[PDB]
Amino acid sequence: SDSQQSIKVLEELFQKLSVATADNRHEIASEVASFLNGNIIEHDVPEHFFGELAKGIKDKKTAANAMQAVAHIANQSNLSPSVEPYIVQLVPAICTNAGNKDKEIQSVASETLISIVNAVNPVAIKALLPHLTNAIVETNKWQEKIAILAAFSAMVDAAKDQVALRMPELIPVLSETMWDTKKEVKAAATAAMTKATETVDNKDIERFIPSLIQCIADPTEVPETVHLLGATTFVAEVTPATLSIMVPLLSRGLNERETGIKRKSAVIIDNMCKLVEDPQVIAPFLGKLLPGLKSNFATIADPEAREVTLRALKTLRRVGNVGEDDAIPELSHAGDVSTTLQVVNELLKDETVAPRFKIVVEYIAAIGADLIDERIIDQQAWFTHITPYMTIFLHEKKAKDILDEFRKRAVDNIPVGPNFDDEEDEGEDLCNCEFSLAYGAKILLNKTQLRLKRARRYGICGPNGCGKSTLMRAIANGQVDGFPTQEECRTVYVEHDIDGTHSDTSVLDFVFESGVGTKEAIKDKLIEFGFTDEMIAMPISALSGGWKMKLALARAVLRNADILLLDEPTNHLDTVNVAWLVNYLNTCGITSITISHDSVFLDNVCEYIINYEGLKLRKYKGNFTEFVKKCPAAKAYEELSNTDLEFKFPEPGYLEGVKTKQKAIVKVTNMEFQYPGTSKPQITDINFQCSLSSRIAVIGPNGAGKSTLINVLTGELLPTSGEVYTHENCRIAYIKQHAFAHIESHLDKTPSEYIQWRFQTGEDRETMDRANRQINENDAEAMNKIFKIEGTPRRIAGIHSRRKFKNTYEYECSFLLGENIGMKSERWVPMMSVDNAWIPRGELVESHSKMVAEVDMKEALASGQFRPLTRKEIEEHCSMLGLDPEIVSHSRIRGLSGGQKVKLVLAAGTWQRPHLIVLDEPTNYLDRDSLGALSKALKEFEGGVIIITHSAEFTKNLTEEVWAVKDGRMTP
Amino acid sequence: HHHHSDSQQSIKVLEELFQKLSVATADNRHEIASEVASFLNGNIIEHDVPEHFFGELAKGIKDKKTAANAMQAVAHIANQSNLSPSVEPYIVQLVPAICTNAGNKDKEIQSVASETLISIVNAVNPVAIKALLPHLTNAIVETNKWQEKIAILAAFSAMVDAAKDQVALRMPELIPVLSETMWDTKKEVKAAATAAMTKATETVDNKDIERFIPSLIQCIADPTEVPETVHLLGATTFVAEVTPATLSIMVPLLSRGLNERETGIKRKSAVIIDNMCKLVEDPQVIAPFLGKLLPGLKSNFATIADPEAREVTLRALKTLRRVGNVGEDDAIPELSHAGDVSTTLQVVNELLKDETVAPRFKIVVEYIAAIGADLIDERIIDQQAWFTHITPYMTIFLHEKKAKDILDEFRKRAVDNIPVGPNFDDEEDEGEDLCNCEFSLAYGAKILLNKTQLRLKRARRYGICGPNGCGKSTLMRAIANGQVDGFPTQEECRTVYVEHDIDGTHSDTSVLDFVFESGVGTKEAIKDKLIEFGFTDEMIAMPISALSGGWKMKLALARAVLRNADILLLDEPTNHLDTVNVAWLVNYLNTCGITSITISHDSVFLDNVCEYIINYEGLKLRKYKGNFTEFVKKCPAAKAYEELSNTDLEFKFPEPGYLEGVKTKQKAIVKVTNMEFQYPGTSKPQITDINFQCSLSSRIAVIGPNGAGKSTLINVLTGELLPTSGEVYTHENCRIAYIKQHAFAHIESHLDKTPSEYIQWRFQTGEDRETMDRANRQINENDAEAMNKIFKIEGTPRRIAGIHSRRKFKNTYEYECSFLLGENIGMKSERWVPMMSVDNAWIPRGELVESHSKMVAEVDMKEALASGQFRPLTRKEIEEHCSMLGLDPEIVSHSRIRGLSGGQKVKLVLAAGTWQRPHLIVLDEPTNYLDRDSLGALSKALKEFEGGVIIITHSAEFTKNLTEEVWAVKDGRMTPSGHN
Ligand SMILES: Nc1ncnc2c1ncn2[C@@H]1O[C@H](COP(=O)(O)OP(=O)(O)O)[C@@H](O)[C@H]1O
Ligand SMILES: Nc1ncnc2c1ncn2[C@@H]1O[C@H](COP(=O)(O)OP(=O)(O)O)[C@@H](O)[C@H]1O
Repeated sequence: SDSQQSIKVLEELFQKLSVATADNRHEIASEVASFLNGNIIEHDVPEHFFGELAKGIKDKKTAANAMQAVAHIANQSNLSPSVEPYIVQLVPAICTNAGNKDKEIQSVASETLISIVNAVNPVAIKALLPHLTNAIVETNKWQEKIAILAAFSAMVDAAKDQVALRMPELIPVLSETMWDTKKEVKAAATAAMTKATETVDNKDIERFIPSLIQCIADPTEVPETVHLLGATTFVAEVTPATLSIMVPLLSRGLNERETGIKRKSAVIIDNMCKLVEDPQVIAPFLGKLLPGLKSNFATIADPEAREVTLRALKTLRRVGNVGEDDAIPELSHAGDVSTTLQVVNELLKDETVAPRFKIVVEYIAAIGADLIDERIIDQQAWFTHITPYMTIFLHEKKAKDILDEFRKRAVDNIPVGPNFDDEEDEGEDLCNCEFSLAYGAKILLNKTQLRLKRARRYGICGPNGCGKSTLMRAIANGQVDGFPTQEECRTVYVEHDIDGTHSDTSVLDFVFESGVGTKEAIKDKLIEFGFTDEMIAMPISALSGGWKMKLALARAVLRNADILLLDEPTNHLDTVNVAWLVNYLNTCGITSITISHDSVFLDNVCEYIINYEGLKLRKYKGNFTEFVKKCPAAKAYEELSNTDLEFKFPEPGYLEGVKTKQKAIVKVTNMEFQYPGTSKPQITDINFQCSLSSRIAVIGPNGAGKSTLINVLTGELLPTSGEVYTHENCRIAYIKQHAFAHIESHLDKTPSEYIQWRFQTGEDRETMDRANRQINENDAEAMNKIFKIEGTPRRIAGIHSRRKFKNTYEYECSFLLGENIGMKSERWVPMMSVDNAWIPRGELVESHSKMVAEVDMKEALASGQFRPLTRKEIEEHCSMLGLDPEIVSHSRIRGLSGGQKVKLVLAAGTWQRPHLIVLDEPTNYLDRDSLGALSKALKEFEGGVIIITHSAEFTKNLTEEVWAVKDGRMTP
Repeated sequence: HHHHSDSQQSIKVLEELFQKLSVATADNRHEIASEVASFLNGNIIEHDVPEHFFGELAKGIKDKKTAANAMQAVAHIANQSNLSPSVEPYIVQLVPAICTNAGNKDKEIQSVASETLISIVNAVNPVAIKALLPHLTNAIVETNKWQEKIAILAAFSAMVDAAKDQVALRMPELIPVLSETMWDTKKEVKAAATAAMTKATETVDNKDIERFIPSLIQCIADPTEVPETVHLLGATTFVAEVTPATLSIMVPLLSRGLNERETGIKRKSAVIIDNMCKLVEDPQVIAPFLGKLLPGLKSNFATIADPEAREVTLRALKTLRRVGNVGEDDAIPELSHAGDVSTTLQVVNELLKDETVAPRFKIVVEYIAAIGADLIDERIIDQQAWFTHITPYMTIFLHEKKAKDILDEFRKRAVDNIPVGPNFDDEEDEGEDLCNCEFSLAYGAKILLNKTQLRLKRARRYGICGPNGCGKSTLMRAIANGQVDGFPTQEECRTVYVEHDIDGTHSDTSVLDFVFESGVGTKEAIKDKLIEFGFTDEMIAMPISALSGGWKMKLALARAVLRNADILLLDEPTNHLDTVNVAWLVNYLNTCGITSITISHDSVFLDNVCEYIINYEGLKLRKYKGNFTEFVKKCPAAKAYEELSNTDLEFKFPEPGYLEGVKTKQKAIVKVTNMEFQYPGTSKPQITDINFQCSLSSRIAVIGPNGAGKSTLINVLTGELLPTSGEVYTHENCRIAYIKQHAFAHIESHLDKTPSEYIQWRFQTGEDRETMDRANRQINENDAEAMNKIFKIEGTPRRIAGIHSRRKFKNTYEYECSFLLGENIGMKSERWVPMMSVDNAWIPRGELVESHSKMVAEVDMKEALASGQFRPLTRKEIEEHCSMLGLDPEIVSHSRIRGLSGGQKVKLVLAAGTWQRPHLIVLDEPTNYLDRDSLGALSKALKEFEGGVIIITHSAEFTKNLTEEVWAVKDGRMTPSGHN
């Protein structure tokens, strides 16, 4: 009913929109946008509305209006998941409009495509990309190609990790476009190409990227570029993105004319492909290299070029895991949309999914498929991204039971990759053993192998109690079958030496007694290690944790060690000393084997990881983080990374005048909201109060009145009438699932930089200005927006102060008055203080976000409410939410679990220590596990709480007050 | 003069070596080229040049029969680590002829020429670019042979890597040349030109336009893409300062954009021009480009009807006039010619007017003029910097004293031509103004500042700088107490002089009550902030007398927040703060969102915090955009702020590493007996019957005029030349450091690196690349099919499969190699079969380095680790080592070498050279490139060096009371004299 009311409101607004002019177009699009993205319909979609919107887009007369509405609907912080799939479905029609002969329609279309690319869940890339690639390949309108190429570029910044995996399919498309006959298209294709390459993220070839781009544009530079690439010694993994940029150059290298080049190409091919850890990766590229190699291993005289070629060929076959007769293995279809769709259709066979929800099912499949390519398999991650789409037509419990099953089956398709290859790696082995290990009749390792390379740094991992320390002890004592003797390979178990030196003994005589050389030779090295004469002569009993470690490593050098064995080396060590230890290990030139619960340490030191898997040792090239990507079961160990527990929200900020948690800090009276254009208000005669003790639950089915009440409460919509009292400095944290899904656009940052990103302007960009298109950042000219004040045209000269205006802010603005408008003597003259005026935040942010921010910054400081974004403060804050300091300041979000991302997002949401936390349907995307932790945190929250939900089970023992909207009204 | 015997012997040796050279075949070519190179680059001639030799070389390069041989000699002579300034200008003088050969029909001659140009580019003093570049630009523009163009283009590319800073300043001249070349009909030339262009853009020192570089280059190739390309850059937010490199790439595009038909393109062009150019800080930077922007903008303003496009066009025109300092009637400001070679050339010729400079030295004067012109362009003005670069060329035809006296006058006169340069502008930057004052400052009747101005922006960070004692602290105190005329009252602009507050709190008062007694809010409110800040409940309740230095600083800032401070004032805030607390302060100041003014002797702290530098100049305050490092670029005099006392110039060399079996400083660690060296092809050995010893107490002076014998003796002593006969004993682990002027000048190729990175670069392979293998080309990095070098051992052709160990051999090293035996060499069945250990053989280092450097470095590395002599390149040790040589730790790991003064660069190079803690230091003519101040410090450091010292000098003055042992070569013989 209140839901059926929504359908009507959408009709009135759409009726006004179709009539809209270039003058009022943005005003109504905004209304449609703010209303459509809220909780307005109960388990269904405004089918008729989307139908009219679709139709309107295809008609000249309304193309601009309909599309401009989409751009507003598809803003960066408020696109509702209940709407998202229906917006993406319009991209095709919109691409066509990007090729229209009419300038206005063509421009709005181009604009709308960028808006959509920046608004969708980045993980849903597989539902959007095909529309853009299909379009640019099949169109003959050059302006359309340029608009789609621009949308490709915007996507690189919006979903970098997701795009990276699509590179092998995207690069050839951009390459082909670079050869378009239209010069403008050539120019645009080259630019998008340069943009797309930002996803390679490979230090080894980075500096040659512009040289590869040029080659795509002109083959004649291939020899020149091959000659230019020969020396690149690869270190970092060779990803799909690396190949889509390398192979085409090489392929043309092989089929070159001169023997030298053919040879060079092979070297590069060889050198690069051996670094391909997964066969599925090189699979789609094999066909562009193998033939060129076979043709060469049988057409070039010189026995040098041949040997090279063969080596490459052999590498390709090994790495490619090719089969007999040069047959490329059958690619896995775990990440194919076609596959995940079959799984979801199958799981929905006994559910009657109406026609209008089919598009959603496809979206779900698309998201599921992408999560598989990104190897995101934990339960919370899936609930975070797909559940919200499913409740569009299914009930939460059914959706969740079905979802959990969908992920289990989708995950099982993930192919089991092979193991490292003991043969190839570089260098004289320090040891190469086949052995078993038993500790007190207990088998720790059976018929396993251990090969260590000189100057290489290794880390040993495994489930707690698997025998990590015992193996190390074994290596230290030479109790591994086949291990070299101490004379052949000197091992030093750092800090684990036992002796009988008196606590009186001097540091000098302590080392001397070890029979490691003369006292002169000892002082020499100790000094070189940072020791002073005073320390060398002092009693060992006085050395600190840092100096004992340094002392031990100094002894290692004098002992001429070949392998340094360390066990929890960062224990009792402060940050400067850990940093010192990291630097020393990376530069001492000696092999080291480490066991540490500090993943950050392991990442900074290890080049390889030796993991316990059953009673076998399995090698993995890379640090701990790389290790985890290749071995999921590692995320369940006892490393600093895997540590996850429950959380607590911060204490709200101090408020003067509030002595009792029952005093109202927010009180609204006779409040009413009515969209301009609607027949009657969505909510009226509203009255309510909030306090630090509030425990309110906004219950009921989605509808016009319930959502609008929410939108006025959270600051999105400005009440059309009524009084709003807000205690100075009162802050509200609005928690939506949008932030939880969209954090996937920031996997490249540390939790800390993410929090800095969200509060860049001083306010939460995720929730502030949800009613505005905030895509305006490159608007040098959009700053010339004209404001109409007292009947005169004006431009903003400055913004000086701020003050509360109901449920938002107003800003004092100084102006420039427009004179002789339209004439050759037009000018904008600065006005006097007297003519300054207060202008609502909503009318300023789109064109002057920077000035608004500078002003918000001042007011925050002037009122003592500003919290600095220091690493220390962020770490402290994140600790309360269950995140570890080292991981927050040094680890990339990419390595966090769904649950950890939940903590990070809650931390980011509560960073300003709000007095009122408003949660928007938290059970819609959080599993029982996360719901539990959140429940406790909300019970203990020292500030007010307002939970919007349908789940009564979640509200019991948590809330006590109830808000329910009936016929545009309600009573607390 | 007086005829110099050993010196005349050198002329004779070169003649014999040239005779052998002109006869060499592609087989033995490299062997004698190497001989000519190692000899020519030594101290062989006393104040003159082997004139006839250079004439023969030039005549040989122009002759088909001998072009290959002669150019290959030039190639070996121009190696990356041993090209002598005595020869350098005569080598560059041969470039035009070498270019012509790069376009020769003959396959061999053309190839050798191409290779030689690269060698020369990589061998010259980067600072002498203006002497080499013109040869290359002129050659590529007048030649019609396409292979010659490809070779020169390759040379420009190598230039970018060998002298990046110097090339960046040359971009406005280079880019147009590369662009024309891209329009060459020949398809291989267009590709090569485009590649060179792509390489040149690397001189753009920022990322503002990275994603558009390939588009801009493509645009130059196809100007019809200008309109669309202009549409693409519209979205560029220029942040970094606009330099000559950025302008050279942007202006041609914008200039065409302005002349385009569509009003939309004329408008977009203006917008980009406006945004980019208001980031120009020196009008001389944009002056040569104004003529390509002003007329178009003027024409567009008169032609366009649309008011928006008109306003945009007019706005860009006003920015151009402001930033370009354009005068009346839109006159482009007079171009300073301070950096023109013709300007510095006129200066030196005038200073040399009473000196008779022979025709054969004309090329050197011109070379000296080029170098000076570049020092000025790079704003390198200190005395030591000029002595490092120029003195060595001057002593080719002048005595050291006369050279140094003229050189110092040359520098002063040249530097004096550097233009004034208007102050810097804050207005268009981002901030509301906290203040804007016109004032004077007097302290006890002493004038600190006279009629100057001070404008501070809200939320902006400033650093105050100026010579010691100029008044920085008084100004700050003045600001805090509102004693600067027109400064806002406390109510309008609250300032907090961090940690300089005075009150009467008991040492008993708790932290909470301390803050509370200041009347800054209730106790509840205060507790809320302190906790938010990081204070625990325990600390909030404890006595203030209990806080550490770090928490007092943190408390002080917290109190500033409770007082709602608009401006924070900090005076030497890093004092009494460990690195963790200093890092915390930096972070806080950068994120507190409040304006801050800092005074600090730690330029590194200023670089991490400041956005602007307010500098005391005379009795005026001058503002500069950027942090300290950027400040020093616009104000080079600022590199002498911690100079005032003679003590900051001193340094000490490290203690040589421990050696077993050496219990006295007289114990010989190096002993040579019956030693002789004779170049193959000469009529008689250069030195013979040589005997000598070196110990940790050696204090030797290798005296005498330059010559064949003296130079060869040194070349054997330092390891470059393997003795032809005689015995050499070297104590195990004995290390020698050879300090040559070459390293001091060539560091200008690493201005981008921090001192720490520079040192890591020099010892990347565990050995010093500046002095090791000076007799080898060693420029083989992309040596992949040259590792397929065939070694003839025991009459059988072999390839190296691996190198396994090292052992001492005379004055160098031998390496145990395993081989691949060649079978059916030539046939289709040819193969390289690995041999057994029994066939391994010891091969001298000199024969392996050019083709197997990586493998050799891996062996040297293992021997260093096994002998326990290895020194890890950790930040801590590198800092500890550089501090001994008088360099600050913070500067060594965080500051770019570009910001160091000439005297500081000297400490750094000395630091690099003695990094491995040698037992002997051999200095090659130190007085030739060091000024009085550096010499004094060096003399003291040598006197205290706990290892041996060997000084190759002509100065009896510098050795008096330093050395007592004497080595003087006479007729190929030398017997040590003096005492120890
Ligand atoms: N149109 C919609 N699109 C997406 N989710 C919706 C929609 N309508 C309701 N939901 C979600 O339905 C969830 C509750 O489902 P459930 O309790 O099973 O059904 P009901 O609320 O009718 O008892 C809530 O989390 C709510 O967010
Ligand atoms: N041919 C040369 N080229 C460059 N420098 C030279 C040459 N010959 C000598 N010098 C330099 O001359 C410098 C000063 O010598 P000086 O003392 O003036 O003359 P002399 O040593 O003959 O008494 C020495 O540092 C020496 O390195």
